[PDB]
Amino acid sequence: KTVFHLGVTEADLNGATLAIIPGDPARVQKIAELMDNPVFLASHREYTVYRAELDGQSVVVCSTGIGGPSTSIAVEELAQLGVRTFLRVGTTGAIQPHVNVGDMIVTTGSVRLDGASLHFAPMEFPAVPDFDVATAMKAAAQESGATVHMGVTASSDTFYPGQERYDTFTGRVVRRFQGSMKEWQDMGVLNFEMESATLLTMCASSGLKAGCVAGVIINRTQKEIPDHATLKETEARSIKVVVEAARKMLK
Amino acid sequence: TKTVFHLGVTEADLNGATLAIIPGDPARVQKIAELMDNPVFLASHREYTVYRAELDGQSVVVCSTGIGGPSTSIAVEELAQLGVRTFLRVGTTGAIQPHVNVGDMIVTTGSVRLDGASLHFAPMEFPAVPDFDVATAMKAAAQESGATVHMGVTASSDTFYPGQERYDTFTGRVVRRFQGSMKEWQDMGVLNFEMESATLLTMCASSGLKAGCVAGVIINRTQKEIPDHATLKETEARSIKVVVEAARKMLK
Amino acid sequence: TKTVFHLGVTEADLNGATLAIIPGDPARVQKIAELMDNPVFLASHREYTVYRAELDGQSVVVCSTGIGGPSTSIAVEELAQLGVRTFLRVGTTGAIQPHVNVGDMIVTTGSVRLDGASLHFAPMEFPAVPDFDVATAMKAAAQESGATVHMGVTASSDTFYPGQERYDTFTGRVVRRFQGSMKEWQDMGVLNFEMESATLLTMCASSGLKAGCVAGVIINRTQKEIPDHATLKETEARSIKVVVEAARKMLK
Amino acid sequence: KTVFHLGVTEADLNGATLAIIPGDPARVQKIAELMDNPVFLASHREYTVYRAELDGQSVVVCSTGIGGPSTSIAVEELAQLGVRTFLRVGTTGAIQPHVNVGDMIVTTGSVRLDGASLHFAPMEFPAVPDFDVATAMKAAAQESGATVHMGVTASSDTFYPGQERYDTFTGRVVRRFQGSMKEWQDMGVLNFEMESATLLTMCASSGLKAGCVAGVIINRTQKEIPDHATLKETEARSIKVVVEAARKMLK
Amino acid sequence: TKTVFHLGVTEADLNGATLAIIPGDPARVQKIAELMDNPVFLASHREYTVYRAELDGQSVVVCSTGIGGPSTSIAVEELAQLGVRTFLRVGTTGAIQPHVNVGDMIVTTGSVRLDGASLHFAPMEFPAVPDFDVATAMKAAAQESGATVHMGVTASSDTFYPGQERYDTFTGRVVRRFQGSMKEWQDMGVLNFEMESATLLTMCASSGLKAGCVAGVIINRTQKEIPDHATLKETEARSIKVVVEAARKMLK
Amino acid sequence: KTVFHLGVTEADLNGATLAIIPGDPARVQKIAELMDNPVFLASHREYTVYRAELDGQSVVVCSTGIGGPSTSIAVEELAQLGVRTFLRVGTTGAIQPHVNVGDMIVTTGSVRLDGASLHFAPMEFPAVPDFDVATAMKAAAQESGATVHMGVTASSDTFYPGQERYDTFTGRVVRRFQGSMKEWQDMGVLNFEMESATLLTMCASSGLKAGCVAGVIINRTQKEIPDHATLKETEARSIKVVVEAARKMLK
Ligand SMILES: Nc1ccnc(=O)[nH]1
Ligand SMILES: Nc1ccnc(=O)[nH]1
Ligand SMILES: Nc1ccnc(=O)[nH]1
Ligand SMILES: Nc1ccnc(=O)[nH]1
Ligand SMILES: Nc1ccnc(=O)[nH]1
Ligand SMILES: Nc1ccnc(=O)[nH]1
Ligand SMILES: [Cl-]
Ligand SMILES: [Cl-]
Ligand SMILES: [Mg+2]
Ligand SMILES: [Mg+2]
Ligand SMILES: [Mg+2]
Ligand SMILES: [Mg+2]
Ligand SMILES: [Mg+2]
Ligand SMILES: [Mg+2]
Ligand SMILES: [Mg+2]
Ligand code: NA
Ligand code: NA
Ligand code: NA
Repeated sequence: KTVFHLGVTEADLNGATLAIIPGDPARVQKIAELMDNPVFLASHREYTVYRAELDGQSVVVCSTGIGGPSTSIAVEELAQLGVRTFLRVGTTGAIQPHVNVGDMIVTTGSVRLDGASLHFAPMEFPAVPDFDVATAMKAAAQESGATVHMGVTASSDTFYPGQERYDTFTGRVVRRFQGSMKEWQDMGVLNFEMESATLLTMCASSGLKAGCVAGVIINRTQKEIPDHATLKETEARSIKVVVEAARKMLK
Repeated sequence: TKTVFHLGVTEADLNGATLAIIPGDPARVQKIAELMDNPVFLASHREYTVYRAELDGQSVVVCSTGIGGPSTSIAVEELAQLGVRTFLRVGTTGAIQPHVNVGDMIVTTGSVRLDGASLHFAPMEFPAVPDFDVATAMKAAAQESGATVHMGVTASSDTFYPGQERYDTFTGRVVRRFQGSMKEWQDMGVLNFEMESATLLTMCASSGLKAGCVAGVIINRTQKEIPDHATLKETEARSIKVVVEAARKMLK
Repeated sequence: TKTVFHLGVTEADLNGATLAIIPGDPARVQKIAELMDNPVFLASHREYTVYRAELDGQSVVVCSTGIGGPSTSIAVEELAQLGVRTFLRVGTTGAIQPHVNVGDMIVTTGSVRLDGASLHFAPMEFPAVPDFDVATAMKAAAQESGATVHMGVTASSDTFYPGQERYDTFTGRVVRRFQGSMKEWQDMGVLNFEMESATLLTMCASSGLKAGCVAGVIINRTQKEIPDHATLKETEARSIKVVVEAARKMLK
Repeated sequence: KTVFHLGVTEADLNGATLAIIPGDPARVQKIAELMDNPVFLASHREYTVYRAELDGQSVVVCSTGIGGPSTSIAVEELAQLGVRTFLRVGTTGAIQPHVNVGDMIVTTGSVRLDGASLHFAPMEFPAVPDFDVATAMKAAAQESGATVHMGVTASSDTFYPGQERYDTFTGRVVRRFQGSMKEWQDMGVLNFEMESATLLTMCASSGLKAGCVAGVIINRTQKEIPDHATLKETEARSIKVVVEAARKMLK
Repeated sequence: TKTVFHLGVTEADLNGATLAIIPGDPARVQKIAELMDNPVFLASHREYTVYRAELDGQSVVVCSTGIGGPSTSIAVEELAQLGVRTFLRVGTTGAIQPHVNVGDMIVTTGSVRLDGASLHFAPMEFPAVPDFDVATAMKAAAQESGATVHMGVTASSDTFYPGQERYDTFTGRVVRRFQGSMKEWQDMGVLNFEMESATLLTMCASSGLKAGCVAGVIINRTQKEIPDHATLKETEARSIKVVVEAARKMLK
Repeated sequence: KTVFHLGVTEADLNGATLAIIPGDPARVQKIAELMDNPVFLASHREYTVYRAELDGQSVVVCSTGIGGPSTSIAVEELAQLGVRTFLRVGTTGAIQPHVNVGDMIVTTGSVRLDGASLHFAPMEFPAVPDFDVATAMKAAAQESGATVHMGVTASSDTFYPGQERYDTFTGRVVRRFQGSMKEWQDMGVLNFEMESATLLTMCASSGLKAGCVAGVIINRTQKEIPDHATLKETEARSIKVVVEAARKMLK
C-alpha cells in the first residue's frame, strides 16, 4: 500500500501507530536519533520520513512543512498507513508578557485562523487536542525542567498579516487582523503558530489523537531576532520533550 | 458593598469564596451545598438560587444557571464581579455515541459552539475549551468515583429540539443548518449534546476565569433499552459527589 | 396523554387553552394569573412555573420562560405540543433612545437577531417579526392603559452585559462585534434592548404560531448602565395589566 | 440642487413628503392620474417622476426599476428632497397554496435574499415596515373588498434562481437556493418579490417610513411563469389600494 | 417560439444573434445600434429597450439592463434563453485611483463582489472574472481608439451611496461594513466603482456564457477638478465605438 | 537586507525583479537550468532558491511548498528583496471531461477554497491574475504547441476533502464539500490545485504581478495514478512554457 506524497509504504513503517511531526524536514533526523535504530525512509517535497524504535515500539517521524495544507496531507497519508497518534513539536512566538523566551507551551485549544480546519469541521467545532496527549506533553515538559504554560494558541495561515506583523513589503494588515494581536492578548491567548488549528481539528474530527508542544523562540512584546545559544537550547529541549511525551503515550 | 443585579448577593455574602459550583437546576443547589459543611441559603431570584458552604474550611458558592448560555452568562459575570474565579459546571446528559453507557461520566475537552452567547465574548474561531487544571481535576474525581469516564467533545446547542436534531416536535421541521447534524457530530466523535458549555467555556477562557464541565450519562439516544430508576438515581447522585470532589482538588 | 418533557403538564391540564402569556420570571406567573378568573397552579420545574386561568370565559395559560432564547424555545415548543398557538410576551427592557422614558411601554415591530436560538428555526435572512394582530392588540392595550407607547425595532441579545455594550463588568471589555454597537443601533432608530424577542418572534413566525412582545422600560441607557430599583414595581405592574388586556383583544 | 439620477429639485415636489414608488416607469402616470392635477416632472433611465395632489396635499410618484440597487437610489434621492414616507406597490408570486391570483399581500417583514439591504444594516437587522404604513395598507386593502394576507415576504435579488425557478437557460439553481421554495413555504412565507428587503431595511434604519403592498399574479405551487390574462386587473386593483393607503397616511 | 417574460421578444426576433451589447441606460441602446448596420427596434418594457442590428453580416442584440445586478440578471437570463452566449457590457464610470484620468478606459479583470445577485449563481469564493477572449478584445478595441486603457479590479456595489462610501447623503451615515472601504480598495489597487459587473461576470462565468466589461471614467473620487463638457461627450462616444469594435473582434 | 525564512539577501538576487515559483523544491534546479548561468543560492525547509539569467536579466527561481501558507511567506520575503512579478508553475487535476491529461491551463480566476487569501483581502475580492502575466502565459503555452485552456481554477487548502476525494482514512467529506466537485464542474471550473487563490489574492491586493500555468497530470473523471512517461513530458513542457512566459514579461 502506497500514498501519493510521502513516498512510503505501510511495510516501511514497521507497525508504527504513533508519529512525531515537526515542521522542518531537517529536524526529522534530529528527533529520530533520540530513539533506537533510526532509519531514513524517504524525502519528497517538504516531507522527510524516518522510522525509529522507542521502548521496543516502532515510531515514525515525518515533517509537515509550513501550514495546514501541507500538514493535512502528511497526517492523512500517515493515517492511511496505520498511524493513529500525532505529536506535533515546533517553535512559536509568545504574545503574553509573562511567557518568556525558552518557556514551553502545550496547546489546550487553537484559534482557527486557518482554512484547512474548515475542510474537516465547520468553524463551531473546537480545535482541541486529545487529552491524553496534552497530559503527556505537560508531564514531559515539566520533567525536562522547563517552565510550561497550558493554554490557547492562535493558529494562522500566514506568518505576516495574520500574526499582525507590519514590517512588511506593503506595511498593511487587512481589516480582519487589525488590532488582532491585542485582542488575543486580552483574551489570554499565549502564542502564534501556523499548523495547530488544522492538525487538531482534523484529528479531533477523524478519530485520531493529536497534541502540540512548542518552544518559545520570540516574544512579540520584545524582539523579533532570537539569540542563537538560547534558541539552540530551546530547540534541543523541545525535541527531548516530544520524545518523552511519545514514551508516555506508548506505555 | 454592591448587590449584583440578578443574583441579589453581595461580595460579603460569599465569605471569600473564589470557586463556584454551577448546576443548571435551581432545585439541585441545596443538594450540592449539603454535600459540604455549613450550607447557608443566600438568595433565590428567577432561575438563580445561591448557597454558600465550606469545603475543607474554604468557602464555596453553589449557584444555579438556568437553561442556556444567556442565563448562564449572567450568573458567571455577576459571580466574577464578586470575586469568583473558578466555575465547575455539573449536570446529567444524554449521549450520542453507542459506546457511552448510562452511568458513565463525560468531561468536556471542547465544545461545538451551536450557541449564540459565546459570540458575545469571542469570535467563532476561538475554541470553547476548559481550563486544563479544572478538566484534570474533573477527570480525576470522576475516575476515582469508579465510573467509566469519557474525555471528549460536546455539542452545545441553544435549543433542546431542532439544534439536537429532534423531529418529535410540534412542526416536525428541522432547519437546513441542523438537518443531518446529529450523524455529522457522531461521525466526528462528539460524545453528547447539552445547552450551556459553549457559552461557559468560551466566556471563561477569554475572560481570565477557570471553567470546566462534568456530566453523568442518564440516557443514550442510540440505545434501545431504558435505564431503571435505581441507575438514574445513582447517576444523579454520583455526578454531584464528583463535582464536589473536583472542587476539593481545585482548592489551594 | 403525554406530559411534556420540561414543563410537566399535559394537554388536559390546559383545559383547551390556545393562548399563553409568557413572562420571564417564574415569580410573575401567579401575578399575571390573578388578574384573570379561576387561576390554578399547574406545575413548577426549573425556571418553568405554569398556571391556568380564564379570561372572558376562555382558558389561558401563563408560563414563565426563564432568561434567554434557549429556555424560551423549550417553553414555546412544549406549549405548542399541547395546543397553544398564540404567545404574548411581557418583560422589562432598556431604552437606547433619549426620548423614551422609564415607565414607557415598547411594542416590538421587529427584532435585531443578536441571539443564537433564532438560527435554530430560520437562517439570519429571515425577519424576527411579530404577528400583526398581536402587535396591533398590544399597541391598543398599551394606549388604553394611559401608557406612553412606542412601536419599533428591538435589539435582542443573548447577553445582558457585552451584547448590550455594558462596560461596568468584571473584564470591562466588549468583543469587537459589539464595540460601538449601542451607538450604531441608536443611529438606526432601534428603541431598546432585551434578551428573548429575536428567538420568540423568529421561532413563531417560522412555525405557524402567533407571537408578540410588549416591554416596560426600566432604564434609559443614555443615562446609565444599571437599572434603578425604585421605579421597577410600578413599571412591572402596568406591563402585566397591559398584556392581559392584549390577550383579551386576541380572544375576541 | 438637482439630485444625481432623478433629475428633479426640491421645488419640483411642491412640498411633498410622501412618495408612491412602483417599479415600472410606465405605471407612474397611471398612478398619478388616480389623483388630482398630475404633472410630469422628469424621466431618465428607469426613473419616471410625477407629482399629483391627494386631498389637497402634494404626493410624488416615482418608479424604482427592478431590484434593490435601483430602488435604493430613488429612495435616497427622494429623501434628500424631503420625502419621508414611501409606499411600494408591485406584483408578486405567491408560494402558499391558499393564496390566489388577484389577492393582495401586505408585507410584515422580509426575508433578506438581496444585497443592498446589507449596505444599510447588518443581516441581523429586521427588514420590517413602519407600523403606521403597514396599518394603512392593510386598511386600504381590506376596505377595497380585496382578499388580503399579512405576512412574511421572501425578497430576492433575482427573478430566476433566487425564486427557485428551473425553466431557465442552465436549468440549475445554486446550492444556497436548492429546496428554498419548499423551505420558505414550510416557514409560512407568503410570496416572492425583488425590492422589499432593500426598501424596508434602508428605511427602517434611516428614519424613513416605508411599507409594501403587492398583487398576486401567479401561484408558484401551480407553475413558474405568470399568465398574462390576469395581469391587468390585478395591477389596476393594486394601484387603487396604494393610493387609498397614501390617503390614510396624510396628516 | 416563446416570448420571454420581461424583455418581450422571441428567438425569431433576434435573427440568429449570439452576441449582445448590454448598456445600462435604455436611451443608449439606439445609440449603440446605429453604429451597426440595419438597426431595428424590437421592444421596450420597463428598463429594457431591445434592438437588433448587423455587424459584418452577423446579427447582434443591444439590450439595456437598468441599474444593478437584479435587473441585469433578468436581461442576461432571458437573452440566454433565446440563444445569446456572449455579453459585452459598456458604460462610463468614475475612478478611485489618482493615475486614472478622465477619458481613460477601464477593462475589468475581476470584480469585488459587493452585490447580492452574484450569490444567486455561485458562492462568494467564486471569482467574478470575465471571459479572457472578451477582456482581450476589449483591451485591443480600447487601445485602437487612442484611449489610455487600464486593466484591473473593479468594486461592484449594490448601492451608489453607502457601498461607494459616499457621505453626502440624507443620513450622512455609512454602515460599519463600508466605513473605511474606499481607502481599503484604493490601497488594494482597485480602479473604480460600478454597480453591475459582479453580478454579470459571476452569472456568466458560472453559466457557460462569455462576458466582459469596458467603461469610460466620468468622475474621479480623488480629483477636485470638474471635467469639461466636451471631454465627457467624447468619452461617451468613444466608449460605445469601443464596445462595437470589441464585438467585431468576438465575431471574427 | 535579510529575511526570516528564505536564507537569501537582496544582493544574492543580482537585481532580479521576476521570480518563477514552482511548488516542489526539486523542480527549482530544473527550471534554473533552462536559463543561463544558474546558481544555487540556498535551501531551507521547503524553500530552495536559485538565480539564473534570461536574455541577460537576472531571474530568481524559488519553491513555495504545498499550500497558501508556505507560498505566502515566499512571496512576501521575495517582495521584501525586490521581486515584483511572480510566475507560478505546477501540476493540476482537471475536473472537466474535455480537458485532457497533458493539456495546459492558465488560470483566469480562482475559487478561494483556502484560508490565507483572507489574510490579504475579504472573500468578495477576486483571486485574479495580472492581465499581462496571464497574457504571457497563454502565449507561451500556445506557442509551445500545447492544447491550452483559459478559465477558473478551484484552489483548495486540502488535497483530500476539499477536492472531494473519498478514498481516504475516514472516507468522509465535511458537508461544505459534499457534492462540490459536481458543483464546480457544472459551473465550468477546469481544475483543482492548492496555491493559486492565496497567490493571486495576495499579489492583486499588494501591487505585485502574478499568474499561474499548470500541466494537467490527472483527470478526476478518469484515473488517479498517472502514466510516468506522459507525466514526465507534461512536466518538462510546463517548465519550458513558464520560462518563455518569463521572457515575455522582461522589459
Ligand atoms: N512568531 C512566530 C514564531 C514562530 N512561528 C510562528 O508562526 N510565529
Ligand atoms: N438529550 C439531552 C439530555 C439532556 N440535556 C440535553 O441538552 N440533551
Ligand atoms: N437594560 C435592560 C433592562 C432589562 N432587560 C434587558 O435585557 N436590558
Ligand atoms: N413570481 C413573481 C411575480 C412577480 N414578481 C416576482 O418577483 N416574482
Ligand atoms: N462614481 C460612480 C460613477 C458612475 N457609476 C458608479 O457606480 N459610481
Ligand atoms: N488532483 C490534483 C493533482 C495535483 N494537484 C492537486 O491539488 N490536485
Ligand atoms: Cl434611567
Ligand atoms: Cl397561477
Ligand atoms: Mg516577566
Ligand atoms: Mg520575561
Ligand atoms: Mg478594533
Ligand atoms: Mg422569590
Ligand atoms: Mg484560561
Ligand atoms: Mg475592573
Ligand atoms: Mg480525453
Ligand atoms: Na508547505
Ligand atoms: Na434560562
Ligand atoms: Na433596475
